[PDB]
Amino acid sequence: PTSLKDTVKLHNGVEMPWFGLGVFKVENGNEATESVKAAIKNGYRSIDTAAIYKNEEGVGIGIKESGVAREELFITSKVWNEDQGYETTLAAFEKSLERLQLDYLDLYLIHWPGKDKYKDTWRALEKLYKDGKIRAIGVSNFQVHHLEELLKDAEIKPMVNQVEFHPRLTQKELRDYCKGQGIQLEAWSPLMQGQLLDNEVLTQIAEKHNKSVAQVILRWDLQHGVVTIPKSIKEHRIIENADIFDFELSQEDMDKIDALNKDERVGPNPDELLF
Amino acid sequence: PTSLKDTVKLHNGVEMPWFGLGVFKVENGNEATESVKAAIKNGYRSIDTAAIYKNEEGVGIGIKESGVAREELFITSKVWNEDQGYETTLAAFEKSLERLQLDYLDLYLIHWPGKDKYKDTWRALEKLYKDGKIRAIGVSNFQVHHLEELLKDAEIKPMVNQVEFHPRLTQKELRDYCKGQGIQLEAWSPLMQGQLLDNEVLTQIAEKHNKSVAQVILRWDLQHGVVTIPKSIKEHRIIENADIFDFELSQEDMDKIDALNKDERVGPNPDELLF
Ligand SMILES: NC(=O)C1=CN([C@@H]2O[C@H](COP(=O)(O)OP(=O)(O)OC[C@H]3O[C@@H](n4cnc5c(N)ncnc54)[C@H](OP(=O)(O)O)[C@@H]3O)[C@@H](O)[C@H]2O)C=CC1
Ligand SMILES: NC(=O)C1=CN([C@@H]2O[C@H](COP(=O)(O)OP(=O)(O)OC[C@H]3O[C@@H](n4cnc5c(N)ncnc54)[C@H](OP(=O)(O)O)[C@@H]3O)[C@@H](O)[C@H]2O)C=CC1
Repeated sequence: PTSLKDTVKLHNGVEMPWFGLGVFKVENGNEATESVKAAIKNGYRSIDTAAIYKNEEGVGIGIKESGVAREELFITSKVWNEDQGYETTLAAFEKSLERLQLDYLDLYLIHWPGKDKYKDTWRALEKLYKDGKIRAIGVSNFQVHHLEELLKDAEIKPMVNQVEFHPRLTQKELRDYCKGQGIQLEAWSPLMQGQLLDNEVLTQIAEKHNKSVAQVILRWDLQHGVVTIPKSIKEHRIIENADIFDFELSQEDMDKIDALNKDERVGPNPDELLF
Repeated sequence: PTSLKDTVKLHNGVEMPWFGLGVFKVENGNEATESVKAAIKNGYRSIDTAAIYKNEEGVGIGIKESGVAREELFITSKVWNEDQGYETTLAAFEKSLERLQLDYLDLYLIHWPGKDKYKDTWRALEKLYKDGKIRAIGVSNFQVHHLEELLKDAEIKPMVNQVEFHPRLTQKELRDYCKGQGIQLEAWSPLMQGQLLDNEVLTQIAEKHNKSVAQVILRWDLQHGVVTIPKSIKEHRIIENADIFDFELSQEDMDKIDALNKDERVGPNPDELLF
């Protein structure tokens, strides 16, 4: 990828922008509205939200007050754990549309696997897909197991798997499984919620390039072929974060970053989050 | 208790109405606002919401629109999982106050224990309690061990433990432990989210008494000395639900209902939901 507009093709030929804005822990109304606006105005073409983020309304208002045609925009949201099941997901989806002021979503993800209800929730996604309400359907926080089990009974293969991904948790096993299945990986907490931006191995590599630690990580994502969705509520970081198409990491750098892995999570394990 | 006004004394001498409005899955603004003031217009003096419900603004609005004195109302909210940690709990609590339009909460709860972050989530509750911004502090979906564990380092013991409780799930053990610890049990999902309203055994007992199953269940919560907070978005259900003070269940009835128990949940198990 050479710019912000750049796209990855999903197994159904839907072009998902390689880069995005996540809006988790961002507050409803103006914070979310302004962040969405600032990102779009600076060229982001991809927003990632969730029902549980509480901010679909402010995101939906950013989109509109943004000034870019809806169809040039790729909007994602997720069904929450509590609405899992066939009928309750259908209904959960429509509430997301209505808060978002959208007629369709570009991606809709199951938030978490959990225990029992995700196969029926998938059936619900598939139907919305067929009804033409969602352009792409996918999954979030799924292990190779869940995916194996999903696939027994799926009519549509998931297009995206959005998992926590960063130097500290590099997802080697799931990456190989997912690329072999034409399921695109997407990185959540790509910045490890900020916890890596003092990392000395990363700061030496940022130094060399004249870049921030956040940029390096973000470029590392791109060179591994993982869609990314960093979050910020500060406009200069939103710009700082997209400013990565003017340098590359060498194989040398890439492996060093990879040598940071502790298989280490700052958010829930999908195998421990059971409802 | 003999009326809607009736209260239980928590171990710090705070008086919590036995009966409340639960507001889970009720929509922000008009729906919330209207639910609340229909309840208050009919004598309810306790409302239970949470940060993660995201009707806290419509609740606060309905509180003020009802016209009743702050001091006569009992408002409960909860710190969500995503925001546990000492600093984030203080912050998350100021957010609940702000959008509730309250100066203090009557009760603030740890929503779920999870895995790691509850003990110092608690330190944050305690601090706010000493700053006199919360009249009572407590906990939700804690098991005997979470509580043993909390108590090893607490300066203040939980005054309320809010857990899922209904004939399918009669929380026998946990009730003995809280009773002995001076920790007030409170029932969430009291009607099992509507699942039992059609139960055969509760039906013959309702019929005999000239009440609905929902009332029978509700009277059963009280005769067990559990605070209860049924949810309805329908003003007639709200009124019905509180109309439980003019009849009583015998020892036969109580034991019959009790015998329903299947250790059966409609919501997550606290021991499984591991964030
Ligand atoms: N599918 C799922 O279950 C999950 C999905 N996600 C998705 O992933 C997205 C991003 O992950 P997220 O958890 O938000 O965290 P990130 O890893 O992207 O990091 C965000 C934190 O780092 C800071 N930060 C961002 N940019 C910079 C910068 N360049 N320099 C210094 N600090 C910076 C931010 O502060 P500040 O805002 O002040 O700038 C913020 O506090 C979420 O918004 C969400 O959409 C996240 C968790 C789970
Ligand atoms: N701490 C925690 O994790 C949790 C806390 N809670 C709290 O407890 C409260 C209880 O709500 P919840 O537990 O979800 O639901 P309940 O067990 O109170 O029952 C809610 C369901 O019963 C329905 N209902 C159907 N018929 C009747 C009737 N005949 N009379 C009265 N109600 C009827 C309501 O429909 P309708 O509204 O359309 O009338 C709704 O679908 C919550 O609202 C929340 O405050 C809930 C869950 C977890």
